[PDB]
Amino acid sequence: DNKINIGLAVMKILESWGADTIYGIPSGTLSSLMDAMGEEENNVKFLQVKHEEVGAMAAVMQSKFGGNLGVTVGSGGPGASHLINGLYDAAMDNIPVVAILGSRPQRELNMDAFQELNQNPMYDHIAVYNRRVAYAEQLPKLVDEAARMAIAKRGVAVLEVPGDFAKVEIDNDQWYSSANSLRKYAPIAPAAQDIDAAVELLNNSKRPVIYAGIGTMGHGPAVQELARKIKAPVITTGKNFETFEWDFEALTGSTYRVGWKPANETILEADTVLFAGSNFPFSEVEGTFRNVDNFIQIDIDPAMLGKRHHADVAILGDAALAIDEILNKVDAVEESAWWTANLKNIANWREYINMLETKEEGDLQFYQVYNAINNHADEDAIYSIDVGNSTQTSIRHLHMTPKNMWRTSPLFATMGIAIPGGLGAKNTYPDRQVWNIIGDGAFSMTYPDVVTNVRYNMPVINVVFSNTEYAFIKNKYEDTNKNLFGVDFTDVDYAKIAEAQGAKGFTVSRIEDMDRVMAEAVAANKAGHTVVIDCKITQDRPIPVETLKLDSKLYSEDEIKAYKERYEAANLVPFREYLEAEGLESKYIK
Amino acid sequence: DNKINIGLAVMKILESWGADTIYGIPSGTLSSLMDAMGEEENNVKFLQVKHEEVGAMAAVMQSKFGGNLGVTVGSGGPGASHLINGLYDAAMDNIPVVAILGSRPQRELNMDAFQELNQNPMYDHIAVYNRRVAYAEQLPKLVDEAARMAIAKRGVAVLEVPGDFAKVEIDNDQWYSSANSLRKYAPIAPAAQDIDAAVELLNNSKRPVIYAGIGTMGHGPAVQELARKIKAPVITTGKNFETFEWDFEALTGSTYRVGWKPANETILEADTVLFAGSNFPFSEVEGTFRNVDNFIQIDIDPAMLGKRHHADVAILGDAALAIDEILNKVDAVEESAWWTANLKNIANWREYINMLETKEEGDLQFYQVYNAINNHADEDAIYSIDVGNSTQTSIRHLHMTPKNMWRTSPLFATMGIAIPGGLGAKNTYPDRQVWNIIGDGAFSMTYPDVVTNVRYNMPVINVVFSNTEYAFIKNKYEDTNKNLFGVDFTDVDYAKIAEAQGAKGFTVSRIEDMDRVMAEAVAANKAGHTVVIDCKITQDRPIPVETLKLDSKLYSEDEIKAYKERYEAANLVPFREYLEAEGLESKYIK
Amino acid sequence: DNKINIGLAVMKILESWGADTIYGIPSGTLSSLMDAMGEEENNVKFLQVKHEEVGAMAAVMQSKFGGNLGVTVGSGGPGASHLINGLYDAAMDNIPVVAILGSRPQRELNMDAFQELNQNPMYDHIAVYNRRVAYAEQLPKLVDEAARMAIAKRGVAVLEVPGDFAKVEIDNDQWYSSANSLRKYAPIAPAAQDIDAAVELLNNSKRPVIYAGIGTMGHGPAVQELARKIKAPVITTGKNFETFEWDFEALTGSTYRVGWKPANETILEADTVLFAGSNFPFSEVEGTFRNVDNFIQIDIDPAMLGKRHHADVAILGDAALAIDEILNKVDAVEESAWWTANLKNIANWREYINMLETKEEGDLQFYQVYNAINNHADEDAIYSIDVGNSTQTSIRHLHMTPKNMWRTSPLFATMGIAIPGGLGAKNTYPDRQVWNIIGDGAFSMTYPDVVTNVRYNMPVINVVFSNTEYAFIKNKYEDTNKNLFGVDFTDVDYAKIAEAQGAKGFTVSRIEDMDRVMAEAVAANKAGHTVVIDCKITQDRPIPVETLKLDSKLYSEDEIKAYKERYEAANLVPFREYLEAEGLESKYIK
Ligand SMILES: Cc1cc2nc3c(=O)[nH]c(=O)nc-3n(C[C@H](O)[C@H](O)[C@H](O)COP(=O)(O)OP(=O)(O)OC[C@H]3O[C@@H](n4cnc5c(N)ncnc54)[C@H](O)[C@@H]3O)c2cc1C
Ligand SMILES: Cc1cc2nc3c(=O)[nH]c(=O)nc-3n(C[C@H](O)[C@H](O)[C@H](O)COP(=O)(O)OP(=O)(O)OC[C@H]3O[C@@H](n4cnc5c(N)ncnc54)[C@H](O)[C@@H]3O)c2cc1C
Ligand SMILES: Cc1cc2nc3c(=O)[nH]c(=O)nc-3n(C[C@H](O)[C@H](O)[C@H](O)COP(=O)(O)OP(=O)(O)OC[C@H]3O[C@@H](n4cnc5c(N)ncnc54)[C@H](O)[C@@H]3O)c2cc1C
Repeated sequence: DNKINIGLAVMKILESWGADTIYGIPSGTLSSLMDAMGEEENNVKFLQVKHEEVGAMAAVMQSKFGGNLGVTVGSGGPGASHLINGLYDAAMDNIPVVAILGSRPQRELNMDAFQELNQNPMYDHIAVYNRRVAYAEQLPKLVDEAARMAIAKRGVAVLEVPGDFAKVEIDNDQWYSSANSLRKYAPIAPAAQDIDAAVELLNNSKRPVIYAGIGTMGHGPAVQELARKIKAPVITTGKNFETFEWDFEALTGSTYRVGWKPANETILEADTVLFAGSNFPFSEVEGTFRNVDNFIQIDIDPAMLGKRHHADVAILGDAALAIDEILNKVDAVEESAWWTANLKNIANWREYINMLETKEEGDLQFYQVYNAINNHADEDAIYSIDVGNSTQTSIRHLHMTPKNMWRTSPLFATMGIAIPGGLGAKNTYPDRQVWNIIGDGAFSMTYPDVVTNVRYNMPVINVVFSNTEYAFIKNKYEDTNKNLFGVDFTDVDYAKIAEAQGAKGFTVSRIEDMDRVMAEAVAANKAGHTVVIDCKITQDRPIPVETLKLDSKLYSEDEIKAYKERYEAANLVPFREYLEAEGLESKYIK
Repeated sequence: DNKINIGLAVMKILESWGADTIYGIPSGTLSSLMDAMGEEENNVKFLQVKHEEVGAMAAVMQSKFGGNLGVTVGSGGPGASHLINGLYDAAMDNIPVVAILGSRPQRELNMDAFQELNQNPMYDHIAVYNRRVAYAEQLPKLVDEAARMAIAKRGVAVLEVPGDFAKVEIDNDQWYSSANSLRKYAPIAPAAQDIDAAVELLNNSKRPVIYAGIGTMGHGPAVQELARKIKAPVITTGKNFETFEWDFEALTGSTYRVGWKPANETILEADTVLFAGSNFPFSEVEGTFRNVDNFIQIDIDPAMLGKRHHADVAILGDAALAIDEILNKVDAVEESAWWTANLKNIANWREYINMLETKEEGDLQFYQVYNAINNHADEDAIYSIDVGNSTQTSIRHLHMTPKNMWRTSPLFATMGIAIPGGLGAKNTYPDRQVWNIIGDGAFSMTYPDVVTNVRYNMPVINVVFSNTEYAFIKNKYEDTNKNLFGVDFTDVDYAKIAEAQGAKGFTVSRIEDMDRVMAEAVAANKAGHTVVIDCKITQDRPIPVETLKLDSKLYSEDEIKAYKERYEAANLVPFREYLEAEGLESKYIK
Repeated sequence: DNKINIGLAVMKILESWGADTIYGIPSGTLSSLMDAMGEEENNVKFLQVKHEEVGAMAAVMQSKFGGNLGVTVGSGGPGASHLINGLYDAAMDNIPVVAILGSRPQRELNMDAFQELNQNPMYDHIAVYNRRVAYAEQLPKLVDEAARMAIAKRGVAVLEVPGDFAKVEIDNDQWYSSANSLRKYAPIAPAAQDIDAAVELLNNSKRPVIYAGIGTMGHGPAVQELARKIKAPVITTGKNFETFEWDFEALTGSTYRVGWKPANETILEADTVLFAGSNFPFSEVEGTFRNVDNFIQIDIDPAMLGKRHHADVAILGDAALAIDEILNKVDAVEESAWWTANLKNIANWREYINMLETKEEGDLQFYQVYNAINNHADEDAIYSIDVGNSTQTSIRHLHMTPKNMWRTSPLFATMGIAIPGGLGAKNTYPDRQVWNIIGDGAFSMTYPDVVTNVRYNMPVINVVFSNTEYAFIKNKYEDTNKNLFGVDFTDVDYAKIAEAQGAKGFTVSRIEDMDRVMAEAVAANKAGHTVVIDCKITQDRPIPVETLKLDSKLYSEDEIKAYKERYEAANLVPFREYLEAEGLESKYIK
């Protein structure tokens, strides 16, 4: 032992917690810390972005993709405030992340000096830890605690660090890392009494349905086995599609807008719901469970029990263990009209989606772009999805399995999350295929950072949907609005921009050219190039499954006619028809 | 009278306050308000940007450039948080602006619904008004008050508006605008007792100096007349250069880094300072006034009196009236060694700058880019300046007069302020030449919005300094840092990007090509095109005037030699030599 | 089913969560809610206090004493802000509590009306839930969630409720309680690998010590058995004395100021520390563990592992199970010089304390007041302790066992916590003896609420130490201050005030009268009277065990002489003497 630079102690602590990547932009108020990076064999690396928000989002998405604890830095003032969208996303998603806000040196604090201000209020509302380092010697301790807190509290830990502190020297025995003491609780078994109560309700239900959220991640096979055992269809959430085999016979999709027709119809006809590992945000406001008779919930967070609906049975514990216990105790069901009707309803929907995906010629639609992705993507591909309409609808098309990872900004829903997501993913899995699926609006908020993928040799495939409008937005106007006004724009050449950035650009606007273009894009990505595919698509909007104008007892002949014509849905059949075909009756229609 | 839509009443109120331009991006949580724009002959227009932060900054810069009250909108959640850098800039600069945060409809509040959250904490720390509208019927009243407050309190007024409120209808007599009652205080005359005290100190001073901040805006001729009357050199601030004729004989420039050599030397040799209309932030931390004997301050804000230094004389009132009263009462001074020495020191500095600006051939440096701007710019050109080193140094080169306007993000110093500044300026003065001077780092945070200038036919000239690094940052490292690490990057083709966006791009890397390129760029701008001049410059750093290694009694022969060699400053002469040449002695050197 | 008043639904929800007591003061902005209390057989009762802070503290202390979830209300504005000290105490102690802030009716919000303001910022920093109800119909849901959150997050849940909402009527099926779904994790078993690592270190230690915090509550017998098995002395925290039998042979007390001499000496001579269920706040700043060689920590909160000191062994899990596993695996130790030395050191300290407690005549000191309490208190008495010096020192005197409960405001340390503590305790255990031990300063901040105990027939015994000064404060001055100034005051007749309030008052100032007075006070309390014993004590300060001036190798003969004389500690013997008597040597002295 002897003496050590404070900045270096900080880097040693970060490395001990596995936080080997710092995202951000170099600046005077952060230079002392960054100067310590490297040296004494430290392996903490710096990934420089073009906009600090991309750095924050990348640090966060890194964890969402199963990577190490991310660290993002923002220079005093504007750099720090630029981290906001990334930090809010992490806070709402409960993702651990350490944010270091640089600051003018201690002597300048409170003097109303240049770019000097109190940054403590900035993130106090969303952070699990938010402190302004009071003196140099305690910086190591606070960085260590920030990492410990970010992880233990599953959130944003923020430290404001005067720029002169990291230069200070201390005795090597005046700092330590608590990373070695990191402990996490292993899956906890559920109460038998609660499992038994659930089993009884499921055994006696005439129309059971499993509604699985990410709490079931890693246990899709078990959930599918249970679905088959008791003949209960499966509904998933917009965040949990990868948990199931895309072609599972009883997968109805998700409910509400970013969902499928089957799930939306199933939930309104269901009797008993097994709500496993979910905190579905549309539950109350969209009346998702308005027709259900019994509600069983499984969750590891007591705060979630009975939150989205009254729970007749509450099971506290790991969804895996709970599903396993339920699967083992429930009675097998050989035949079920409810199940048969649902399987046909799902098949009908798949026929529709397949027809759209496999068109041979004409103006390119996003349906065929997704078709090309399915035909060229690796089986373990990673998908970083932005928040637009054309991108969220990817869950209706991508043929995923648990070998894939699909992540976005699902609750805060910040636009521009795709590119940073790709950075975090590629940083964690350098030899894995990474796709960033982005709408033009979201791309326009972050494309300058495409150069970051180029510069750091982290090749990704950017699929950009261009249609001179914010689809989702403009698409909703036609409903909640009796007008429209402003929502379109010129046609920027994204392929050319990509080339100017050192990336490879492609442009496609026809269905018959899509396969070849995707093939070339993928081959280029395998040659180590970051690619941008500018997909000039139509103004077509994904069919609104939250408002299915198909049942003749819910809508007029004219409405159904127009609905079918607009969405090329002539062959879609209302669920009630399939129910009646199996001898059942709708529980709410008529 | 009769009934009126709430959204329309809001637009009528905004129009009454002169807020005829709303900046932002359309979204579901803002559609009801936007739907009212237009109709019933309302003249409020919407300017759609690519990133909400540019919308916020543009709304703010609009006022900085003397335009109308700006309004910026951000969709619930991410759109709202994206406004942060623009709002913090306005708060610190005390610029009025109205920010409308969209929100999920009332019924969804507190339900933990999609993209639903409490946004009241977001800007509470910096806003002068920050309220969440409680019910539809009071929205008009609160928008009216927000405008009234933004203006009266010179700051950010924030309203969080549930998206269902603007759809509601009310009686026409249930709303009103207080814009008609808008009143502002006219310039207030200073206390004679304080003016007399100032005059006495100035009359008896052997080395007077006028330090003028933007409080003197509009009164540069008077300040120059006073300087000549009592033979007191003039020091200005980084925000106040346009107030003086660039070639005024006694203009020493500004102190500290973004300044000139003369001013930095003058302030350390001065006896009496007339601090007029300034809140210079480096005052205390850089010891700006450490050698002054007496300090006289003029300001209209009592909170500023005696803030930056003990004031021997404090004058509360308009700087114009105060300067006029002082000018009238002070004794004329015919000859002054102090004045003569300063004039020679200034001339010496101007010789140096002129030599750099007029080089004929070689690798392009930012000096020659500014030279070309001076040779082609209109006399009333508007300059929107970003915060980098190469851009802030523009005050050493631009030949401005009060006919020009030069604005930036001077205190919060957010990068990317230039492009939005150009939007706000061009929106206010459509027939006026507007220049956005940007460094590559700042450009990279905002270039996607170049398309906004194109789309709305608001032609501006973007001058981009590219050198694969953050100069300012990397430039300081060589001093405060004994290392460096990460601060460079690849070379993106900004001209090509501009073309892809519908703008005209130019690339220049040689001094001998600069004039022609600038000529073509300007002609293109006069043809209605937004232009981007990608200036590939050297790694040269502007000479550090905060650390002048020229006086042989302050630095070694080797240091001076190296300093002169690195900054091509062989001919720069330390101020002490000019003082001694006039029979004076340094008051602090030796 | 049918229709139900919203206020009543709220009361039904509170009752379902076990929150049957609301503390506060009636007001217009809370009347609609309170009007629902009772009726339809609801059993939620209202306990009216004189100052809202006492209501908040009582609601919080109710849970600290093992009672039901407390609810405290504060009228819009001043009533709400008056809750602050109680809420901050709960936040820092991680105690669940629901705080309802009344508010002017919805129509008045944002109108700058009378006593109308945005109260969301008020507690945002400390709350685990903080929302302003947006409309009447969701009030029930939010009250239900606030209770769920307060409990699950172990903290303060705050709701701002417009006064017109509770009057609204809704369908009975439009509300529900999630109380039925309340689930908590049962004690979790620790990792065998970590237990084994701990056992190895304990087996090989020459000077083991158990440092037990409240995490060990309910397992004192096991901790004592382990201490005896491996011959490891026990150190407790200021919050955990009741966990041990007061006369346990190896109890050394607590470290730092509110502690005993033995513990303070033991920790500095210890080699291996078993830090069980503690988050001792003085750890780092007082260098508590500066001389220890190995540190083993047991805690159920990952955020605490390695927080107060580097942990050589970290055990995540219930302290009970961990202590049981360690006890079972460790090797028994028959003899130990370390143990013998500690037992003698403890005995020496007990001789000193006993001598002070048993004086027969003279001016009353707090020592003899505690002696009288020990001689008249029930074996299961409850102690509500305030934060002054004379009250915190109660841990050196009270002869407690796990049958007792001792609670205070230990971390935030708000003065005046005693009386509200007594209210919460008596409300929970009506047939149990409750003592409020208060210093004059703290009593002076809350004595008007003595009438609350009288009014609600919740008889408690208030023991007040009066000495015309803030002891603790003035006591520290003589050290950290080279002066004093202001810290004393007149002599108010607290007994007379008590009588004026309907309570029974007693006054005592002599040791020979203490027993009889305490006897009469207790008998009066058993007659259903709230009592106030005004104990006029000396200016004597409890001996400073954080600075033991007894060892001749650490302090001068004169210092020791003066120290012994001032604190009547002639017979106290420095621990080093006992160590050397057993053949051991100090590891840090000399
Ligand atoms: C523009 C946009 C549109 C969208 N549209 C839709 C839509 O139409 N439909 C839709 O469904 N989604 C949609 N989403 C996504 C949606 O907003 C939600 O984020 C998502 O549905 C939440 O999914 P979840 O319940 O799986 O997980 P979360 O909300 O993350 O909740 C997961 C739950 O699992 C629990 N849990 C975690 N681990 C375990 C474990 N081991 N055992 C048990 N429980 C555990 C947690 O405590 C938590 O309660 C959209 C998103 C965007 C951005
Ligand atoms: C990267 C960067 C570097 C910079 N470097 C420098 C540098 O080296 N040197 C430098 O000087 N600046 C520099 N600046 C700008 C600097 O930070 C300050 O913003 C600027 O100097 C403040 O100038 P000011 O005093 O004129 O005005 P302000 O700070 O705006 O203060 C103006 C004052 O005038 C008063 N006032 C207003 N109206 C009137 C009136 N009618 N009568 C009287 N008083 C009135 C106000 O109350 C106020 O006190 C830099 C900025 C950036 C972004
Ligand atoms: C004026 C004043 C003076 C004071 N002076 C002193 C003093 O000199 N000395 C002193 O010691 N105190 C003193 N105190 C009290 C002191 O401030 C602390 O509040 C107290 O010491 C904290 O005690 P603790 O560690 O037992 O519990 P806490 O700080 O409450 O921490 C308890 C820990 O136990 C863990 N835990 C909980 N349940 C379990 C479980 N089942 N299994 C495992 N772990 C669990 C928790 O996660 C937590 O980390 C004073 C207080 C006041 C007001």
